[PDB]
Amino acid sequence: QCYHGNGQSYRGTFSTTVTGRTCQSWSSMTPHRHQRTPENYPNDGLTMNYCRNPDADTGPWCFTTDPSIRWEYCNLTRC
Ligand SMILES: NCCCCCC(=O)O
Repeated sequence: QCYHGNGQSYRGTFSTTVTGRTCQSWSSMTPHRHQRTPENYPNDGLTMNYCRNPDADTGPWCFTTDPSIRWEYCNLTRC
Protein backbone atom coordinates (compact mmCIF):
# COMPACT_ATOMS: atom_id res chain seq x y z
CA GLN A 1 0.00 0.00 0.00
CA CYS A 2 3.04 2.32 -0.04
CA TYR A 3 5.42 3.80 -2.65
CA HIS A 4 9.09 4.73 -2.09
CA GLY A 5 10.67 8.10 -2.81
CA ASN A 6 8.58 9.85 -5.44
CA GLY A 7 6.64 6.71 -6.64
CA GLN A 8 8.74 6.55 -9.82
CA SER A 9 9.53 2.87 -9.23
CA TYR A 10 6.06 1.90 -7.97
CA ARG A 11 4.74 -1.12 -9.87
CA GLY A 12 1.78 -2.02 -7.70
CA THR A 13 -1.76 -2.83 -8.80
CA PHE A 14 -3.57 0.08 -7.12
CA SER A 15 -5.84 1.98 -9.47
CA THR A 16 -7.82 4.36 -7.26
CA THR A 17 -7.59 8.09 -6.85
CA VAL A 18 -7.37 9.94 -3.55
CA THR A 19 -10.96 11.15 -4.10
CA GLY A 20 -11.93 7.58 -4.80
CA ARG A 21 -12.09 8.01 -8.62
CA THR A 22 -11.03 5.14 -10.94
CA CYS A 23 -7.85 5.48 -13.06
CA GLN A 24 -8.17 5.63 -16.82
CA SER A 25 -6.01 3.06 -18.64
CA TRP A 26 -2.81 4.61 -20.04
CA SER A 27 -3.44 3.03 -23.47
CA SER A 28 -6.87 4.70 -23.44
CA MET A 29 -7.57 8.07 -25.04
CA THR A 30 -10.95 8.19 -23.22
CA PRO A 31 -12.25 10.14 -21.45
CA HIS A 32 -9.02 12.08 -21.42
CA ARG A 33 -6.71 12.22 -24.47
CA HIS A 34 -2.94 12.30 -23.66
CA GLN A 35 0.58 11.25 -24.62
CA ARG A 36 1.68 9.17 -21.64
CA THR A 37 1.11 5.88 -23.41
CA PRO A 38 2.92 2.60 -22.89
CA GLU A 39 3.64 3.30 -26.55
CA ASN A 40 5.66 6.44 -25.82
CA TYR A 41 7.02 5.32 -22.39
CA PRO A 42 7.59 1.60 -22.91
CA ASN A 43 9.67 1.49 -19.74
CA ASP A 44 7.44 3.25 -17.12
CA GLY A 45 5.13 0.33 -16.52
CA LEU A 46 2.06 2.03 -18.08
CA THR A 47 0.18 -1.34 -17.58
CA MET A 48 -3.67 -1.49 -17.52
CA ASN A 49 -4.88 1.51 -15.41
CA TYR A 50 -2.33 1.12 -12.61
CA CYS A 51 -1.23 4.17 -10.64
CA ARG A 52 2.22 5.22 -11.98
CA ASN A 53 4.51 8.30 -12.18
CA PRO A 54 6.01 8.55 -15.67
CA ASP A 55 6.64 12.31 -15.34
CA ALA A 56 8.60 12.37 -12.00
CA ASP A 57 5.72 13.78 -10.02
CA THR A 58 5.71 13.35 -6.17
CA GLY A 59 3.69 10.15 -5.99
CA PRO A 60 1.84 7.69 -8.24
CA TRP A 61 -1.12 9.28 -10.08
CA CYS A 62 -3.34 8.58 -13.07
CA PHE A 63 -5.71 10.12 -15.52
CA THR A 64 -9.24 9.72 -14.14
CA THR A 65 -12.35 8.18 -15.61
CA ASP A 66 -14.27 11.22 -14.35
CA PRO A 67 -14.63 13.25 -17.50
CA SER A 68 -14.55 16.36 -15.29
CA ILE A 69 -11.20 15.49 -13.72
CA ARG A 70 -8.17 14.92 -15.92
CA TRP A 71 -5.86 13.39 -13.31
CA GLU A 72 -5.25 13.02 -9.58
CA TYR A 73 -2.85 11.42 -7.17
CA CYS A 74 -3.61 7.87 -6.13
CA ASN A 75 -4.73 6.84 -2.67
CA LEU A 76 -1.33 5.71 -1.42
CA THR A 77 1.08 6.45 1.42
CA ARG A 78 4.80 6.98 0.97
CA CYS A 79 6.77 4.14 2.46
N1 LIG B 1 1.25 14.60 -13.15
C1 LIG B 1 -0.05 14.93 -13.85
C2 LIG B 1 0.00 15.53 -15.17
C3 LIG B 1 -1.16 16.25 -15.82
C4 LIG B 1 -1.05 16.31 -17.36
C5 LIG B 1 -0.58 14.92 -17.91
C6 LIG B 1 -0.71 15.01 -19.45
O1 LIG B 1 -1.66 15.76 -19.84
O2 LIG B 1 0.17 14.43 -20.14
